Amino acid sequence: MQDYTVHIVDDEEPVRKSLAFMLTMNGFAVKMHQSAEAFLAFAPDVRNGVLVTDLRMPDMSGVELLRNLGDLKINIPSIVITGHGDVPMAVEAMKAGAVDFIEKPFEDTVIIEAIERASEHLV
Repeated sequence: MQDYTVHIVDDEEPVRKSLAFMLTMNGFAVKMHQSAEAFLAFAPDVRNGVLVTDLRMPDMSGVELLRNLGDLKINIPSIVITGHGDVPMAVEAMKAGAVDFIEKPFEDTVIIEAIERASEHLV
């Protein structure tokens, strides 16, 4: 079995805990990052990790984080959680290289399947 870690970067405190705790209960290794900046600083140290973003403040959406990761010359399979009915965010996430986007609200089974799909991109 592959020992990978799901790295959750969520701006809204409560939502971050909700997703992380839910993944934790399903047996995933999970690490919560307090901010996009914190994750970027940690990114070069990531081995066998999948990234899940739920960034709402347009100051650094998941798309900008993906772009910044690209500049660091680091690739991490990423799922970008997008706003309910937000078409541009989803389109931009896929254009930026996300393995998939997930529009909110989502079922736990759906985000879990996306994360497993993204983990398949790890060597």
